[PDB]
Amino acid sequence: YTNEVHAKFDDYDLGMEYARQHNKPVMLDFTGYGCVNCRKMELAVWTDPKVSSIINNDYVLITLYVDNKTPLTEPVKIMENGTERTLRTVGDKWSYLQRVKFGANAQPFYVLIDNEGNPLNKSYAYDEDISKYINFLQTGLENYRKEK
Amino acid sequence: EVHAKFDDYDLGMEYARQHNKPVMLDFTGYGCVNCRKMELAVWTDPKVSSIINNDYVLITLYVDNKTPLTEPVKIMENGTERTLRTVGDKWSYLQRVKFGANAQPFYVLIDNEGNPLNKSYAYDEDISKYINFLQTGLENYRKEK
Repeated sequence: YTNEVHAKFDDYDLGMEYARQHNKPVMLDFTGYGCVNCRKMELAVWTDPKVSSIINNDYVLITLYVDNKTPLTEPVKIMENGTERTLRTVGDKWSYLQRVKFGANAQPFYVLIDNEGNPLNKSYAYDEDISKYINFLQTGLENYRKEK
Repeated sequence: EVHAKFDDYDLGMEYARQHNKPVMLDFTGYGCVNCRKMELAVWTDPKVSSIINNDYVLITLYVDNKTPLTEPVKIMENGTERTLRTVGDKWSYLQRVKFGANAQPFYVLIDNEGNPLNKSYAYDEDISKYINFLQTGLENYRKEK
């Protein structure tokens, strides 16, 4: 018996498909290998037994590392206000999509979504308040359940 | 002639949403002879290539792509455990569970929410039928609108 959050997927498409088959909501965790505040969140909040259970049991966690160096199969040239940028790594890919889809470039950044990508709560960033985080998770969960 | 826009599903889908276009998924392979035959017999047609290049966002999903995933993924399927390790294993698997198909070439036309805009299309070298497939998908897209 050792209650700690287990990161399910790093891959968005496969995580979304698993969640869909298992009728679970998804938590997107935009994070970084060297992200100080992500790690502070992990140690101060994720280690709480109630938070850990909810994330492990009720959500499909997808950890999106914005500093992941894994090469993209081929590079992708994008236009972002207002010049060319070449996306080369998985990390570049996720930094870019966080900005264009959620209007944020910060980590930690948590987004609760349903199986069609609709947000289930407002986003949560860095805040070590355990009960506020629990409210954030339970609210998303109930908004998900109210879809069915 | 037909210029392949994206290999990456998520970035291709976001570009298509930003540009208000439907998406064509092309399940294919580097070593896929029937994919090459289909490209040579049908994509070389001026009207086909014009529709693909101007009206769709093409996403080429190579099922034999060896690029490693960030970390392997264990999957349960029908109903046995398998470990996916490369981008190609990912797209092979997703082709099966999402579209009920395991062969290439396989084409799916989808809207920006991922809803299919037509029956999918497999290997058939009929230019007219392929034009009809594309135009129908395009007509269906423009109707949600």
